[PDB]
Amino acid sequence: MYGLVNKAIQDMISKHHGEDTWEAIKQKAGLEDIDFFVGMEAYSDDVTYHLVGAASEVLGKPAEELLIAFGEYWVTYTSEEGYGELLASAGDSLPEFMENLDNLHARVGLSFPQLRPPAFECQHTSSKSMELHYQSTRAGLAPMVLGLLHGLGKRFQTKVEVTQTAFRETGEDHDIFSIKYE
Amino acid sequence: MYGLVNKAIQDMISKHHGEDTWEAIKQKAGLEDIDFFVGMEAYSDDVTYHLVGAASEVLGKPAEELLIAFGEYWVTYTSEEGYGELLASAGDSLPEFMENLDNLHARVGLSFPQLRPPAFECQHTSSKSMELHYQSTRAGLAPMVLGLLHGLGKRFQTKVEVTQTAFRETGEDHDIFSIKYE
Ligand code: HEM
Ligand code: HEM
Repeated sequence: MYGLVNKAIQDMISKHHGEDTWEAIKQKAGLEDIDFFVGMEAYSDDVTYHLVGAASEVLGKPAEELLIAFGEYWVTYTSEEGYGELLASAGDSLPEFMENLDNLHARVGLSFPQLRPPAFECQHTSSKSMELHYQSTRAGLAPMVLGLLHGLGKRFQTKVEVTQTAFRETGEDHDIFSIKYE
Repeated sequence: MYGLVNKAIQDMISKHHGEDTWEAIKQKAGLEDIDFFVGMEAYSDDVTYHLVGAASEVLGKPAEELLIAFGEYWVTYTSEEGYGELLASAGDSLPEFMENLDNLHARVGLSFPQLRPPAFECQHTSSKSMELHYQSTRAGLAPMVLGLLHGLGKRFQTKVEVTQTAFRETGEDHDIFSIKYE
């Protein structure tokens, strides 16, 4: 993935758990010789997976838990590190934002040519609920999607309840989320 | 399962969709010949499963979402229908409630002698997170647990973020959930 993602991981853990802890994760992940991640360069997905693993072993939290936290963190990070205008343009409510999400990533992909973005489709089942379908080239990011949804809930001062109802990991076609909102 | 569970399914579907909707579901489950469920009497699990599957078909929604909504409904149902004191005694917080859940189900077991309760163990990864291990004699109730946890979220005015990280339905030992909370 693009170094932006790894910068953001680094950023979250350094603020929440300090630099000594990050140094350890950096060491344990096998990236002692990398001074900094370059935001607009594309790294192997391995680098992100080894960071999450090393972070899980250092922090003693399951990877999937850190994915939830990093999903939420990513909504604040992107607003503050040069994509706040783009975020705001994607909508004024949780449901409008999710409808616009493929569009946002298309806009991102102009400037990030090696982007493998996620594919999102919304089924609106009421004015307070929807089914969100998530398709990806990558596995195991469903917990991150859950965190992102809660961050968008906080962003739009909106109560939100998310439950994953279909699991690629369990042999369904693709990840599906049932979402309820104010 | 004990009749209380099927009473609550009936009570949920009746309250949100009307008795004709329920009467349709009742019929297609093969349970035309049951006037009412006896709460403190044990039934075959078959009954609940047919009720879920019939209710899925009649309402036009996946069985998972019905288990999720029912899981939430149960926390409200138990408070009203004779187990509010017991609910209250089991805790002042979400993480405390889950630690007391096996003891709650043992207390229930005094009065319901053929209870096959769930087993829940908490591994607290921080003051705001846990790994919840759910063990059961039955398959397929994982979605209901998400619902239950959302009900407990509302009971205690607590924001809850849940992904399931391991699946009893596959070669893994039992269902695990990663949870973050206020
Ligand atoms: C300004 C806002 C955003 C920017 C600039 C952005 C950019 C990106 C970038 C660069 C990646 C890495 C893809 C790669 O390296 O191939 C990515 C991945 C992802 N983004 Fe965003 N994103 C934004 C907002 C969102 C939001 C709000 C969500 C909410 C669900 C979202 C969901 C994802 C997901 C799920 C992935 C993982 C890709 C996959 O499944 O394969 N993004 N995004
Ligand atoms: C407060 C009062 C409660 C009562 C009286 C109660 C009682 C019961 C009863 C009677 C059953 C059916 C088991 C059988 O028929 O063999 C059951 C099952 C179950 N209860 Fe509760 N319960 C309560 C609260 C909770 C809560 C708060 C949760 C939250 C997670 C929970 C989780 C479950 C689960 C998962 C099952 C399914 C059993 C299985 O996995 O095999 N219960 N409970």
